Amino acid sequence: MIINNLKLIREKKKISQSELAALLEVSRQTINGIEKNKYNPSLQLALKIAYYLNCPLEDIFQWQP
Amino acid sequence: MIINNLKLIREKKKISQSELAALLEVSRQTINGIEKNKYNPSLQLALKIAYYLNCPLEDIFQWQPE
Repeated sequence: MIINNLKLIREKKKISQSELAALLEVSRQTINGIEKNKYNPSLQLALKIAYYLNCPLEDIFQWQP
Repeated sequence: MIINNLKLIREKKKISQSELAALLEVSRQTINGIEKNKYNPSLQLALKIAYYLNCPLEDIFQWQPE
């Protein structure tokens, strides 16, 4: 695998990691860990990220065989 | 809460559960459990499903905003 564009997209929108974390009701450390590709979110958290960034999920998380 | 449309999309495309399981390298039980709402797939499995069903992931898995 998964290519991960979360930091680029979040930054393009001038949304800080703290606001996004607050919207999602997760720790800022968890958003940072996802952005740094340390671990994957659940599907529901991924969908909530896409919802709050106003983009298709696949713009953020890309799987390729 | 996620609502999914996997059964209807799969069936419209004339794909059986075993067929989809084979493509995705998961069990039929897994596919069936998603369709029966026993649980949500992982992010990776959801991305694979979207990749091969050739439609945006949110056509298949819809978070109900809350």
